[PDB]
Amino acid sequence: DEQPEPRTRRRAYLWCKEFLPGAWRGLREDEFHISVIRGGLSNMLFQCSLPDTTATLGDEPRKVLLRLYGAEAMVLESVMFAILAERSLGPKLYGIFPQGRLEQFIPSRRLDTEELSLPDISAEIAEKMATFHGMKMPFNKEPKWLFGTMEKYLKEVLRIKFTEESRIKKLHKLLSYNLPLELENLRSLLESTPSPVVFCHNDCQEGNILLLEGRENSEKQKLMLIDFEYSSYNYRGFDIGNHFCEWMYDYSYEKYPFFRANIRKYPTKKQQLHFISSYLPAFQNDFENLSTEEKSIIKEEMLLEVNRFALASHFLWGLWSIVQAKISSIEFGYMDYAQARFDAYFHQKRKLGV
Amino acid sequence: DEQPEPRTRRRAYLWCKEFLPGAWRGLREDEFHISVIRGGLSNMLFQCSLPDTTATLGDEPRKVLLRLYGAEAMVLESVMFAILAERSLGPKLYGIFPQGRLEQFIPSRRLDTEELSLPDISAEIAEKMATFHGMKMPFNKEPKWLFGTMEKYLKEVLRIKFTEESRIKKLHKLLSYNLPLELENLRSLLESTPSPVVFCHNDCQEGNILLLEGRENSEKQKLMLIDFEYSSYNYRGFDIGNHFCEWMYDYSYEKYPFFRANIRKYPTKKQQLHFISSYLPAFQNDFENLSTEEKSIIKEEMLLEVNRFALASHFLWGLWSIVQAKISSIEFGYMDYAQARFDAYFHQKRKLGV
Ligand SMILES: c1ccc(-c2ccc(C[n+]3ccc(N4CCCC4)cc3)cc2)cc1
Ligand SMILES: c1ccc(-c2ccc(C[n+]3ccc(N4CCCC4)cc3)cc2)cc1
Ligand SMILES: c1ccc(-c2ccc(C[n+]3ccc(N4CCCC4)cc3)cc2)cc1
Ligand SMILES: c1ccc(-c2ccc(C[n+]3ccc(N4CCCC4)cc3)cc2)cc1
Repeated sequence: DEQPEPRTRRRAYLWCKEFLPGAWRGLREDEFHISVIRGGLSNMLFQCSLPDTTATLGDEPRKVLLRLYGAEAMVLESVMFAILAERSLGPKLYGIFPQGRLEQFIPSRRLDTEELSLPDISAEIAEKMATFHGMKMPFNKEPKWLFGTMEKYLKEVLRIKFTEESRIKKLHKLLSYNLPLELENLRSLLESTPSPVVFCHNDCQEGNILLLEGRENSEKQKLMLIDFEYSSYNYRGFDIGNHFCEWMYDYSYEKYPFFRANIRKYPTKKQQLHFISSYLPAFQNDFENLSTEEKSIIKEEMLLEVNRFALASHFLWGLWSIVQAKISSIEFGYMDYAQARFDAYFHQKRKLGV
Repeated sequence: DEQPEPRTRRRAYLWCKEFLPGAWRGLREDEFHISVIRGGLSNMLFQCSLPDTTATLGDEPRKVLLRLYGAEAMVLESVMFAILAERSLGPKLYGIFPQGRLEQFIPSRRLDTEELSLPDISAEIAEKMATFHGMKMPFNKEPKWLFGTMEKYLKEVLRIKFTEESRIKKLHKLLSYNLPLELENLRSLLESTPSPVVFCHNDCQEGNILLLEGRENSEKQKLMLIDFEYSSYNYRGFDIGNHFCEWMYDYSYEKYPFFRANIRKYPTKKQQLHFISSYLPAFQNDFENLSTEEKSIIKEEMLLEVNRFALASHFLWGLWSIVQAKISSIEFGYMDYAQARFDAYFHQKRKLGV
C-alpha cells in the first residue's frame, strides 16, 4: 500500500475536499486515505477514499481515482471524457482542474493478452467497440489521423540521430525497406479499400479493457473499454485490425525486451468471423433480419477490410516505436518491438498477396 | 443579411464541412450560406446553413451557429457546455476547435426587460433556474467565486488611473463610500445568512433567456436559459437576487448612457413570492406535500436570503462596471451604471434596515 509524497497527499486532499460533495467537504486531513496506483513522472494514478468511520451523506462516492497529468489536445480529451461519462460509456467525471481530474473508481482488473481470444470475451469486445463506433462526437470527421500520424512519425524517424551502436544498426535495417515507398503503396491499397469513418478507440488492447469486479461469471456486460486518449474519427477497419494485431503481443514479459511476439496468435479466420458476427448486430440494429446470404457477403467484405487495415496498425506502431527508442524514458526494447511490427507487416502482406 | 469577411467565410466553410456529417461533408463552397449574427472583435456569432437545394442525408442539422472567441477557463467552459448539451439543458454541441465552436441553432428571440415580470414568464424562469441548480457538475464546490471576484475587482478599482476628468470625478464619489469597509460589512451580513451552494447561472438577465419560436402561446416550456460563461458553484441566493435586480435595468435605451434604471421595477414582495412558489417545487420534488405552514416558513426565509444576496449583485456589478470604464472598448455609460448599482445597494440596505 504505497503512500504518495507529502506534497501530493496535501494536493489530493484539497482537490477531493473541494470538488466532491457531502462527507468530503468536511473531511479532516488526518482521516484522508490515499495510495499510489501508478507512479512515474506523467499520467500518475492514485486511489483516494473516505475513512471507514465516516458515513456518506448522500450519493457521493466513498472512493475515487485521481489522475495527474504530470510531465488544444487537453480541451478535446476532457470534453470527450465528460461526454463518454454522461453517456454511461466510461467512468464518471467528478472533478476537472489544470493538474488532472477526479474520476469514478471502478473495481476491476485489466485483461491479459491470452484472454482476448476467449470466445465470450472477444464477442463482448466486439459489441463494446461497435457501441463506441456509433457515438456522435463534436470532433473533426475528416479521416486524416491515420496517414497524417504515420507521415509525421516517418518524418521524425528519418531525422533521428542515434548514438548507441545497436540502435544505429537496427535503424539502418528498418530504413533499408524504403519506408516512404512502402507507406505510399499502403496509402494506394487502403484508398481502394472501403471502410466507414467512425469514432474509433484506436488502442483496443488488453491493458485498456477492464474486467468488472463481480461480473466475471456473468454471460455479458463484464467489460468496460477505457483510456480514450488517442480516440478519434478514423477508418473502422483500423480499430478492428489494430485490435486483432494486439492478440500477438504480450507486454508482461519480465526479461528484456519486455514483450513477447507470436505471429501464430493472430486470430484465425474462424476467430475473426466470431468477432465480426458480434460486432455487426451491435453496430447495425436490424442486421440479424438480413438473409444468411446478405450477411455472409457483408462479413466477407469486412474480413478483407480489416486485414488490409491491420497492415496500417503494424506500420503505424513500428514507426511509433522507433521514435520512442529516441525519446522515451521507459525501459523497453523499442527497436526490437519496431522490428516485430515490420516483420508482421511483411508476413501479412505476403498472406494477402499484396 | 450581412456577409462576413472572405477570410471568415472560408474558415466557416471548412469547419462546417469537416465537423458536420452527411450533406455537409460534400458541400461545395459556392453553395455554402453564412450571415453575421453578431460582429465585434470577440464572441462573434454567425449562422451557417445548407442551400435549400441540398437534401439532408440523415439527422444532420440544416443550420448551425458558429461562435468565434476572437480577442484553463476555456477547458472548463467547453466541458460545461458539452455536459449541459448532453443533459438537454442547452444547445447541442456539434464541433469544438481552438478558434470557437459549432452549436445547435435555436429559432428564438431574446426576452425584453418588461417581459421578466410577466407571471407565466417569471414562473418558468424560476423552474429553469431550479433545474439548473440541481445539476451536479465537475467543478470546485467551495463557494469562493462571489467574494473572491468582488475582492479582485475592488483591488483593480483602487488602482485605476483615469485621464478623463468626468471619470476621475465619478470615481472619487464612488470611492468616498469606503468600499473596503462596506464590502467586509457585506461579508459579515452574508456569513450569517444561510444559502445552499448550488450550480448557479450567475447572469440570469433577459438577454440570456430565449423565447422559443412556436412556443410563445404554450402554457409552459417556452424558454431556454443560455450563456453559461460565468456559471459556477455559488450561493443560491445570489442567482435569484441577481435576477431580481435585473428587473430594474433596460439595456436597449438608445441614448447615452445606453441604459435606463428604475428602482420601482424591482419585484414587489407579491411578485417575489410568485417566483419562489414556482422555484421551490421544481427544486425540492415533494415540496408540495408539505403543510401550508412549513411551506410558508421556507418561503419567508428565502425572501430574506435572496434580498440580502441582491446587495451582493449590486456591489459586484458596480465594481465590475467601474473596471469596464477603464478597460472596455464598447460605447456605454459604465460609470453612470456603477452609480446606479451603488444607489440601489444603499436604497436596498435602508429598506432591509441593514
Ligand atoms: C513500456 C510500458 C508502457 C508503454 C506505453 C505507455 C503508454 C502508452 C500510451 N500510448 C497509447 C497509444 C498510443 N498511440 C500512438 C498512436 C496510436 C495510439 C501512444 C501511446 C503506450 C505504451 C511502452 C513501453
Ligand atoms: C508498444 C510497446 C509497448 C506497449 C505497452 C507496454 C506495456 C503496457 C502496460 N503499461 C505499463 C506501464 C504504463 N505506464 C507506466 C507509467 C506511464 C504509463 C502503461 C501501460 C501497455 C502497452 C504498447 C505498444
Ligand atoms: C454594452 C453592451 C454589452 C455589454 C456586455 C457585454 C458582455 C457581457 C458579458 N458578461 C456577462 C457576465 C459578467 N459577469 C461578471 C461577473 C458576474 C457575471 C461579465 C461579462 C456583459 C456586458 C456591456 C455594455
Ligand atoms: C452591465 C451593463 C450592461 C449590460 C448589458 C448591456 C447590453 C446587453 C446586450 N448586449 C449587447 C451587446 C453584446 N455584445 C456585443 C459584442 C460582444 C457581445 C452583448 C450583450 C447585455 C448586457 C450588462 C451589465
